[PDB]
Order: sequence, then C-alpha cells, then structure tokens
Amino acid sequence: MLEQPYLDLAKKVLDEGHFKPDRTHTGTYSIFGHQMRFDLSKGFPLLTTKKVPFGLIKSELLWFLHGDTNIRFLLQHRNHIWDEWAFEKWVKSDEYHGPDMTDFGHRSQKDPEFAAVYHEEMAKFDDRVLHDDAFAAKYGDLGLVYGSQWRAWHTSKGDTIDQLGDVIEQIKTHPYSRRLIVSAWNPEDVPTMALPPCHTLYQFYVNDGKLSLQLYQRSADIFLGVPFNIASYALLTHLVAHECGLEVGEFIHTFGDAHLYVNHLDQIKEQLSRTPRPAPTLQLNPDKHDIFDFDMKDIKLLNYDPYPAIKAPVA
Amino acid sequence: MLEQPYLDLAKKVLDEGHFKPDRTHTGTYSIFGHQMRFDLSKGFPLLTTKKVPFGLIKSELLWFLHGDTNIRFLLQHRNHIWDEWAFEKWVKSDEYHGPDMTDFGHRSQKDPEFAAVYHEEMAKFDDRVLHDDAFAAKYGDLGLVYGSQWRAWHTSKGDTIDQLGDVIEQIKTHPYSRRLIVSAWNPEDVPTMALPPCHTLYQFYVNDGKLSLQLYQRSADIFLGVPFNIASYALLTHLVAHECGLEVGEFIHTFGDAHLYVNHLDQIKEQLSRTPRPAPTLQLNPDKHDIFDFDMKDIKLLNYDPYPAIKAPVA
Ligand SMILES: O=c1[nH]c(=O)n([C@@H]2C[C@H](O)[C@@H](COP(=O)(O)O)O2)cc1F
Ligand SMILES: O=c1[nH]c(=O)n([C@@H]2C[C@H](O)[C@@H](COP(=O)(O)O)O2)cc1F
Repeated sequence: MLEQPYLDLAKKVLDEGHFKPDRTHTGTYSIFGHQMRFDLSKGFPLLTTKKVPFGLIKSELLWFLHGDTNIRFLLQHRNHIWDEWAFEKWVKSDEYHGPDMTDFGHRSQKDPEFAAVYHEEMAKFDDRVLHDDAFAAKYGDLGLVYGSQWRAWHTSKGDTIDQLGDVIEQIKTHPYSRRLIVSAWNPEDVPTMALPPCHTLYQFYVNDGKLSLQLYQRSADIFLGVPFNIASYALLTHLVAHECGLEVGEFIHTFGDAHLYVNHLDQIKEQLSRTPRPAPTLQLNPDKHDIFDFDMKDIKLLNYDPYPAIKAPVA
Repeated sequence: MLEQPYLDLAKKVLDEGHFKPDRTHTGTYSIFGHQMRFDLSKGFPLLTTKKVPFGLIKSELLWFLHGDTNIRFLLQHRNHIWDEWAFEKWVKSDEYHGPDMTDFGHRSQKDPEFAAVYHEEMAKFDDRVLHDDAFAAKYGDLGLVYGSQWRAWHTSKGDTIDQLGDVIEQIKTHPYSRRLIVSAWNPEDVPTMALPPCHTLYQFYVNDGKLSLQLYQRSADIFLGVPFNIASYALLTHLVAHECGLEVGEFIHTFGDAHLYVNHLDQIKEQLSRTPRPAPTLQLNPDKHDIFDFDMKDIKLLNYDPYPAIKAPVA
C-alpha cells in the first residue's frame, strides 16, 4: 500500500546487507545510497505496521521551527528525545560530584541498578532544567542543533542568518528557484561536534501549484529511527505549504548510508509479516498561519490505527 | 548497456515533463528528485552516444584538487569552461572603457557581429590573464568556487579548513565514517553569489575494501551539461581511491531538480536512437600518488569511441 517504500528498504538491507563492524563494532547491515519517495496527497506517512508516537515527533519539530535550542521546552512537553546530549555535560564539571555516568549509554544497557542510578541523577537534572532559570540556561542550551542551524546560521562577522525564513520568502516571492536548499552542514565546527547533522540538508519545490521537499540523510537507523524521520519531514512539508499557501505534493527521502543494527534483526522481520492499514490524515489549524508560531493544538492527526509497538534493543 | 542510467533519464523527462516557465521563461521540462547509479568497476562512464571532450573535464578537476581559483590556470590549459564569470567583471569597472557586453550571453545568441565584438574584447582579456601577473591576479581570482570551497572553507576566526584533505585522512585513518561528506554549500554568502554551488555536496564510502561516492546535485541541465558531470565525479571517485589505496566501486548521482531546456528537444531525441558502444577505461599514473599534485599526464583515457558531437543551442 502507501507506506510500502519504507517497508521495502528493510527487505533490500537484508538481501544486500553489507555487514559493517563499526559501532563499538557491535554489528550492522548497511547499503549506500537509496532514494524512496512518498505521495503526501495520498495520506500522511505514519507507519501502520508499528505505533509511532506522533506527539514526540511534532513536540520535536515545534522545537525546530521555534528556532529553539533548549532541553527545557522539550521536557515541559514530555519530550525525552534529547536528554543525554546535555546529560553528557552533567558528567562534566562541577555540581556533578559523586555519581559516574561515564559513557553511560553502554553500562545501562549492560546494567541492572547502574541504569537505575543513572535514571535517578539524570532525573534530578531534568527537573532542575524545569525549575531554575540559570542552571537550566547553562546545561540546556545545546547550541549546535537544528533550531539553531535552521533559524541562525552563524556567520563570520558573527550574524545569525535564518535559512528557513529566507527560503520561504523565496517560495513566496519566487516559486521556481532550484536554490531553495537549507543546509544544516557547517564544515567549520563539524569536527568540534559530538553528532554532526544527520539530516544534512533539504531542497524544496514548486511544480504545478504544489510543493515537494527532498532530504539527504547522511546516516539512518532503519528500524529504531527512520519511521520517525518519515513523519518529521513529511509533516514539515505539510506546514510550509500551510504558510506559502500552496498544495502538498511529494516527500522524497534520499539516503547516503542506511543500516540495520544487527541486534534488531528478529524484530524488523516480524512487522514485515504485518499487513498495512490506511494511513492518517494530518490537518493543521487553518485560520492560524505561522508554523513558526504554532503550538501543539495546531496539528491534529486523525484516524491513525497502528499495529502494537515493537520493543527496542536500543539502536 | 553501462551508460544506460543516463540515457533513461531523458526518457522520463520527456514522459514526466513538467513544463516550467523559469529562465527568462525560455522553456524547460523538469522532474524533482532522481537517483541513478553507476558501476565504476564495469568501465568508466564516458558517454558513447555523444563525444564528450575528456580533456576539458580533467583540466577542470585538476583546477579543483589544486585548490585553485584562477582563470589563468585553466586558460593556459585551453579551458574555456569558466571565462564569462570573470568576464562578468570585465563589464564592471575601469579599464573597461567603450565596449558593452551587457548581459551579453543573451545578445550573442541573438546576434550576428555582437557575439563577435564580445568574442574580440573577451579574447583581449583572456590573453591579459595570460601575460600580466597583476590584472590577471585581479579579475581572475573568482574567489568562491570549488577549488576554494573544497580546499579552504573559510571560517569565522578567518581560517581556511580544507575539507578534502581532512575527509581523505579520515578515509585513511577510519574507513567506516558516515560523516565523510564535503559540502560546497555555505548559506552565509550563498545569497551574495552569482551561481550558488550546483554540486551541493558529496558523501563517500568504504564497503568491502572498495569505495563509492554520492552526489546531491541541486539543479542539472540534462542534455547540455550532465554527460560532463558524470565523468567529473566518476573520475574523482577514481583518484581518491588512488590516494587511499582501495578499490573503485559505485558513483551514485542523485538529483533534486533535473531539467531539459526546451530549445534542445530535437537533439536529445536523436542520440536516443544511438546504440551504445563500450566505454573507456580510465587509468591513472600509478607510481605517483597525490591526486592534488597531479598533472595532466597522470590520467590517460583509452579506447574511447564516441558517436559524433551533437551541437549546442546553448543550454
Ligand atoms: O532516528 C535516528 N536515526 C539515525 O540515523 N540516527 C543515527 C545513525 C547512526 O546509527 C547514529 C549516528 O552515527 P553517525 O553519526 O556516525 O552516523 O545515530 C539516530 C537516530 F536517533
Ligand atoms: O553542466 C551544467 N549543468 C547544470 O546543471 N548547470 C546549470 C543548471 C541550470 O540550468 C543553470 C543554473 O541555474 P540555477 O543555479 O538557478 O539552477 O546552470 C550548468 C552547467 F554548466
């Protein structure tokens, strides 16, 4: 049916699997280069042979059009998609006196109560982020992240240029530019970074009164990740047509390396025996128009009917 | 046969043709998003149902690994691929007294002796570029071009970082990074530019002892252009395996907008009635190893057997 693109690309990775020792080696099957397109006029690509929580996706984009850098705005939206990159600077200097959490992702997975003592200082931290307007300001500004690279390309002669606002005055002044590309890749401070831009850039497009958006994703976690991304940018495509007043068209997801972590192989097999349902229709608050200035109540998903949620070994 | 990817992508543009009034409107058929892959181990992708001059292609890459900005090095290689962007600053201040060449591409095409009076002051200029070591230094440094964005990403705290040298110490220290991406897109001075990066970026890859390279091309001129690009980066892929000491693998060309200028429609039809020949094998000077420090005599193309050269209405 409609989500069929996504679902094929676990088939080819099985049947083309290059087995890479990468990670801490740990195990992966990859491929290199893949495009896979989606008709956004058909229905909205939320995955129906798995249950993908639409809340945490928009809670994260609305982090992104708000130009926002701060763990505090996602937390107070129950969003726990980003914690550990700013809990990486809790295990970092002073105030941090006497738990460890030294490169903790690892020993929590290979834990019993370690994951839990990490789960309790981490929690201490999260609720600081919530309540004191200065510690929060400190550990919480992640600085180079999308909200910033979207809404403030930082220049030499230290200005901030917002790629997103300019490219959509360009879709409003000039429909046909082959130059509506926003790029999250800054080579200067790419090697001073922790996680370089996964979504490297996105080109947009106006064909027949209607708009598309194309994505070069430099690395992708096929199971434990991609279902989410399909929606994050297929919802984006939907909200900037809402500001330019055009129609919706195609989300092209194009890939560089796409892999399937080998710890997950049983689990991707199963939902590939699932049979698709129809896919929901996303509809945005009509009367309001700046996507940049949207809250939560401004996107409702309707008739979404997932299969049960398949559990992580994380990624 | 091998070049068959390229040759299909004029078929789909005919049969999918979105007719865009863009240019000075002038006329185009586009599409939006396209990938098309190439097996570099099969043979080298020089087009055999048209004659594509291999000289001006490598004369231009060797402009590019030399980190070079200067019209003078290409001229003294008979390369006339870049002239008018620096002849755009001949029609610009002083010394320029008394021809016109005001936005001359146009009136030369709609000329008789205009193209020729432009062809004679332009020529005056080209041979200045050749002989006086200061005027040359002036009109000839184009500044933001590949040699510069490849070999000197210019930072805030005004350093120059060479993306190419670092990414190939990364292919030599670390085969499996999903972060070997060089990006020619600088959003700061993209809107202060004349022609923004057409080749936006390229990701590389090491699977099985062997290397691939992927290209996001943001706009492409299907007939009067693309045959050339297929070779420029499929030769690149070949020379950085020569420095990392690996094998050759795949050149993925992926596209954002690909068009076919409508003035050319008769002409693409014809070579689509041509039947492919085999494709040459490119072999590089073995004993020498820095591609950055290659001259001309360091790549020989052998057994290349084109069909005749189809003539331009330019692009
Ligand atoms: O949804 C996600 N998709 C994804 O591709 N990553 C990645 C990909 C890779 O497995 C790792 C980052 O590593 P690298 O940056 O080296 O690709 O996290 C993370 C997510 F949360
Ligand atoms: O080989 C070439 N391929 C190509 O795509 N361009 C382009 C594409 C487009 O037709 C124009 C640049 O316009 P824009 O930058 O708006 O895409 O020149 C130029 C070449 F010489």
